[PDB]
Amino acid sequence: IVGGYTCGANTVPYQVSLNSGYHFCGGSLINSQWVVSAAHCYKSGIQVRLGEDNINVVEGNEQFISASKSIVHPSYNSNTLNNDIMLIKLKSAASLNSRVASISLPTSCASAGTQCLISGWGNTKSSGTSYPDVLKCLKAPILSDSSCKSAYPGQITSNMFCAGYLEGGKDSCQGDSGGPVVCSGKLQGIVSWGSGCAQKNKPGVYTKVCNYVSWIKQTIASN
Ligand SMILES: [Ca+2]
Repeated sequence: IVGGYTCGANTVPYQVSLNSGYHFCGGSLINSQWVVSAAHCYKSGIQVRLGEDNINVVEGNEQFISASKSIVHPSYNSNTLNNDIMLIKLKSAASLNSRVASISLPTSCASAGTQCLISGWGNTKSSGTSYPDVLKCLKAPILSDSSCKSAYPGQITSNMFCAGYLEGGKDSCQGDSGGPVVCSGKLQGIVSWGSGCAQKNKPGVYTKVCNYVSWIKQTIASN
């Protein structure tokens, strides 16, 4: 997260860290046994880390649970990043409390202008590299589809939306991918891609979760 603020420990209780010996992507807990992330974060041997603030220090509220199965969307295209979404089943159910909690799925798509919360452990610089150990947060609005398509000609599908600031300076970045975009208490987006981080006229692009609710529910019900 570039241009954000320190969330505060366990103030984003649905945020997860995907760990393969190190943090490599975020995700969101949608019920006691299932996480949603980005398909481009797929790899074998994932351990899901819940209840994290500092990812390098054991602070007392963590739950570390291995994945038993990963399901990448059937129509994911790694070249265009269309359908950049993936489900992960935990080997055992997480214990839900105030600091580890699920985020609701949307019943409606959010409109441009809605303010959302984006969070992650990704790079905090637009030029250079500095990775934080504690969770960072950014408040940002959904941009109009016209502005998004103007920023990224020929690249935006109906399964994506832009959020952030055309002036730049505030954005998601590498290492935030897979993490949540939450608006009015519902999961509306997944951190997917962009051209650099926090550059003028290049906002972040996010998977549009409301298009996938039926697939998520049907997949969870039968796996
Ligand atoms: Ca920790």
